[PDB]
Amino acid sequence: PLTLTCSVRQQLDTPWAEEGYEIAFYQFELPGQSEEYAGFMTIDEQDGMLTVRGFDFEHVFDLKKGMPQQVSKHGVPLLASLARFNIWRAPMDNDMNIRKEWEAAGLDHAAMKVYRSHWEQKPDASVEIHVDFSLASYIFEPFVRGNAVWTVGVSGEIQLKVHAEVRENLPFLPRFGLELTMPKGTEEIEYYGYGPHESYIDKRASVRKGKYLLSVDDMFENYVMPQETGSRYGTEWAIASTVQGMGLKFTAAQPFSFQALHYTAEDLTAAQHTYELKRRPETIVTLDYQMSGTGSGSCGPQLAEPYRFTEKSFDFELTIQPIFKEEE
Amino acid sequence: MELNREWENLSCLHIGRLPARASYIPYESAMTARTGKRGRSPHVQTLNGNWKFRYYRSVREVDSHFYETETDVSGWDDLIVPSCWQTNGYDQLHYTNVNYPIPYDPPFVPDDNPAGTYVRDFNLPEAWTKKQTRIVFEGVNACFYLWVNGRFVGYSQGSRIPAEFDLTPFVAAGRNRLAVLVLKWCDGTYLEDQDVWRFSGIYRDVYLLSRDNTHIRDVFNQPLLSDDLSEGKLRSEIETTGSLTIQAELRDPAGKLIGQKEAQIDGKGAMELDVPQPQLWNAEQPRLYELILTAGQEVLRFRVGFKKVEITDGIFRINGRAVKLKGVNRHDSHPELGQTIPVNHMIADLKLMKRHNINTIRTSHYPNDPKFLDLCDEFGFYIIDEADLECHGVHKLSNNPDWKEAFVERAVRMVERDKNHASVIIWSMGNESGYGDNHIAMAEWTKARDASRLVHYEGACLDLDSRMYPSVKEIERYALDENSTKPLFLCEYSHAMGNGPGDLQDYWNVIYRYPKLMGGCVWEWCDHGIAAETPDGQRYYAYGGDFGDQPNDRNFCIDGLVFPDRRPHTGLLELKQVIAPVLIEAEDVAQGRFRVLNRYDFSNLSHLAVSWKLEQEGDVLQQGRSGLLTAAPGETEIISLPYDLTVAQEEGTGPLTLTCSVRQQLDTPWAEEGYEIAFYQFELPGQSEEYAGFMTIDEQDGMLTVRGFDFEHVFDLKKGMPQQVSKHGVPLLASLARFNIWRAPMDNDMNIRKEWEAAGLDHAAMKVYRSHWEQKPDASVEIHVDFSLASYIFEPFVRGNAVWTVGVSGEIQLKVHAEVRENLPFLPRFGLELTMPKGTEEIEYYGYGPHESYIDKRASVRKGKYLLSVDDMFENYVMPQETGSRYGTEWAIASTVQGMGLKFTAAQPFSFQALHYTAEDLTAAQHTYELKRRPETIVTLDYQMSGTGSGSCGPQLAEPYRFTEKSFDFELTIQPIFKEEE
Repeated sequence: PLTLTCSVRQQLDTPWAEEGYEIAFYQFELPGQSEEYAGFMTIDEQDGMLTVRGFDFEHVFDLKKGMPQQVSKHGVPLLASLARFNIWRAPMDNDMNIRKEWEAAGLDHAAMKVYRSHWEQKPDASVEIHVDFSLASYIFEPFVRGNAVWTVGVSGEIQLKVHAEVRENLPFLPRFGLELTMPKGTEEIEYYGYGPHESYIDKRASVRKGKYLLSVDDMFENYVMPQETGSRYGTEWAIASTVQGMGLKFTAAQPFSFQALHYTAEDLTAAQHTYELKRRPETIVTLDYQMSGTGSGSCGPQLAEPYRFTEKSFDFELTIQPIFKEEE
Repeated sequence: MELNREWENLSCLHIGRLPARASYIPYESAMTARTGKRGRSPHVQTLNGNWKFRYYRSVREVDSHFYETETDVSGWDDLIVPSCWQTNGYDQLHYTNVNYPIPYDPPFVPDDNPAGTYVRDFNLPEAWTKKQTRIVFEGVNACFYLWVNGRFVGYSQGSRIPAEFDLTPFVAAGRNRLAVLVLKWCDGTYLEDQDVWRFSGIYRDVYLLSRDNTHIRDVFNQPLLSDDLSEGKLRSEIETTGSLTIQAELRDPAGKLIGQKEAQIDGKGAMELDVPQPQLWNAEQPRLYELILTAGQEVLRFRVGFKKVEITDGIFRINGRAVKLKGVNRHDSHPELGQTIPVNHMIADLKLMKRHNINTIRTSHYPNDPKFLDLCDEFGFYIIDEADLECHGVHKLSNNPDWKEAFVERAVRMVERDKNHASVIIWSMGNESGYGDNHIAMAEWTKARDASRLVHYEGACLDLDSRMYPSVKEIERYALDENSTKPLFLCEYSHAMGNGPGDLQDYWNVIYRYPKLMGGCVWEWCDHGIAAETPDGQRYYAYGGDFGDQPNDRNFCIDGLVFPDRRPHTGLLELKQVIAPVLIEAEDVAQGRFRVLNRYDFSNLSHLAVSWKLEQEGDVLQQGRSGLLTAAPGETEIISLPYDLTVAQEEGTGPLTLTCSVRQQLDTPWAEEGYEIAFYQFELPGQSEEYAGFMTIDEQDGMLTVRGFDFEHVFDLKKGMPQQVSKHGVPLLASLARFNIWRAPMDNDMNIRKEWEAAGLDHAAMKVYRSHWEQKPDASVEIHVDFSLASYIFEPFVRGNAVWTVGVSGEIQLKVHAEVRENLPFLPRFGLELTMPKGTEEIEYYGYGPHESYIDKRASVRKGKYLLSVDDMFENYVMPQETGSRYGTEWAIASTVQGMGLKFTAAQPFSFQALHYTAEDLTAAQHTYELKRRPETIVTLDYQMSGTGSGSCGPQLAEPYRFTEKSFDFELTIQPIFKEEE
């Protein structure tokens, strides 16, 4: 698919702007290995840790929590700690009314309960892991009940297919996504999608589609009251890597929401001023299915119905690939 | 052959290393080959990543069986390859200039020779032991050994050139083992005495190739343009290892088949092919053909450019036209990774060079990574490719005949690697300060091998003549002579050490008007300062001598045109205006007609236009834009601008200023639509006896207090200076004024600073001989002071007399006549220094800006009315020095944010400076974190001020640019002002 961009640019120097300054933009869409590496696949399990080695990778899953713990590629570690599912964001200033229902319902901090875990090996040296899980906090009925299928192939890709239902008497969730933690030194972000700045389901009129390259410190927008920031709606693919280009690549079936920061969501929630934010050495990457928009609910109407995350049965379909970006 | 000291031998340069070839990757199809990503090929396996590493302070204490297959490497460290280990916590950083940092005892290196051991396992498939397997190291500092599965396979030496080995007798299917020993110093260190930081390790890429048993071993492509550049022939000399049926096809830049051929080559043979009407390569239209070779399972992709480089009558020519090369020198240097350079960090440098009118790059003192030249083929740059040889000696290894095979192979391995690149125009035989018998062998081998390119060697069958740092008089002596049969190339001119290059317009004013002058290369692109933390958390850039390293050549490493985080200095903007490819000059400017000269070599001006603007004192009257420009290369166009002098001149009756800016029209890959290339400016010629009764004067203890209608001024009669200046009760001076003749010395003032400090100009005081005040018969106050400037051992420097005058409105006029001593070199400055209180933060001036300018560095500034802050006047260099001065200021106001301050005028335009740092604070500081910001604002009003120059290396400061004048008048006027109502 091809993309045409038409930008309305002026021609003379105004007292406030120069010659080639842009007033508006409009975009338009235009329609237009042979059984050699399956023998290096080895699998073992000790103390619930499923280790899968291949030709040039090594991946360690925790079977009793249903999450990957270590991802390697040519010996390089690519995760710093255990992955999780996340349903909490730092509340915005347009979320002053819905935050009382979120905190009263106990969505402030939830944990994960694994009912059953089971792994196999398909007849092409491919590994499948089936997990039945539930998201719950410590007083109430569980929020999300679902099941996930992790899949490791002969090249080292990690595919996730989670089907989840959510409880019927719950207002609407802030997000639903997979949170990973990549080690120290991951500093470049390169993504194909809408940019070069933040965009949401309802605040997306100023961004345009393209291929952008920036740093993790430039993803962040330092507000006076610290809150949720830096998320890019409708991302097609994204790579988070070091400055030499050793990292991970994320794709999906339909375009997802993408975030990369040096701050976790609880750090942005607990902070009240700009100097209270302590910068972490790691890089927190989040891959959201959907995410509820901003709105203008500080004073006036609430968030609109097509802009909320009011959906109680969904599929996710994420794909993670280790990559050395300079030679792929 | 385990550790027989091959690294001190000179008769063992390698063991088992394959001979040198060109640069290619075997792919599987033409679709994969057009991507450029070599990891997608099934015949290539990378070995970058995480290896097991152990560091030793000496080669003595290395274990003797680390290379064996069943050793435990689990307690070792883990290091990411590629990386230099001086930036990873190992041995301390070290910068050295042209001196060897080892005892000069060839071929011996010290006994404490640091070492590193690398261990990595890998797998290998079943269909890989049926073919040939090679390993390729793109770069390893100094020398290295190699072991595969506990068996010795190779030794190599040579730090900036790849090395390839044969692994077919050594590998097996399944798990394998690789072990490398890397040393810091070998006998090739005597040939690598580059003025750069000294790094070590495996710093470039490492991979494995799987080439079949009969494969294309070497390819040399030759464009064979005719005598009138009208017929093309691609001659592809292919050197195989046996009998190969080879397919070949050629395509234009648009993607259309123009040739196709099959051959049967049995070891060495060519495949000629015809191109009827060729599209030529140059730096501004980089058009590239595509060649695909197919043999067996392998597909090779090459990118071909058709060009011809020659010298005809002492005139350097590319593609028939006479070309002047406008370039910079470049080291591979990253402030956090050393000599490990990623791809985007190269693309950023190339975009920033290309948007500053640069078309040439000289790879300074070693060849770079093979994909930098792949990028330079695409963006468009002329490449002068130097060899890895810098035997600064001092002796004479160049004349020692048992060093000859070391000298020759460093050219053979370079020329064979980079011979199919369409951007390389000149082979250079390295930095030469000595004519020797070993450099001419390199030149003779290179000229016998490749005749399509010119051969450069500095010490001087020569092609071109080269000079490092001439004077501007020397090259115009060379140009007018008749015994000059070769063109002159400025090798490393205009050292940019410190506060920008001086006298840069002077070189190009005589390069442009003369033939026999083919241009040149400015010293450095970047500052080499390495990123360092302090124990307080205010991270800075450090230079040499900050790590306990011996010897220290401290600030000799900075000397660049950009900051280490790739921010431009003011020296790029000077160069950008000087080498701009469009000239505009006057053609009876009263009507509005202008000559536009095209200085491109191959491009017309159809992508440019001129935006013009009439203004008076920074306020715009009329503006417009021309249609388009049309001039062919080398030709002159006449344009006419529709402005009207009848309406404009009858507004305020002042001098008018026209500004014409050459702005482009389409988006380049490096710049947007309205981006500006050049600018040119042109001059156009076009209270009743009520407040004299409030004037009161008194004197107590030598303090002369003068009150008026709405002011109060306190002078100190025993020092001849104003102490307090008030306006509506607001204090405007913080302390006593003085005269100042000292500036913080620049980096181009390394030689004159010893005479300044030896003569005692570092700190002088003031001696008042006689003071006398009056009151004129219009209630005006005059103060006459006879003074002298002197330091504490010698004869006084300046003797003069000053007349201060206070009027009925509150103006302070100064008229000082001064003579200076006859046996004094030349003063840094002469001016009046004031100190204004806390809160003075706005500067607003009418003059040249918006950045710094001097008597010799002023080509990038333009006249206008500027408004900024005192923190933006300052340019934070790595070595703190004099900065922020604006030459040729007409008036200036320094005030608070509400506009309560002082206004400064003069008879003729002065120099103006405003900082939060005094000159002694900038002199005493050595790093950026040592500068403590003062609350006050130091304002300085200079009469003249000596320029920058380029006296760090080369000629000294020119005579019209020095402050050599021994009798002058100053004529300053100071006015208290409330700016919002005046």
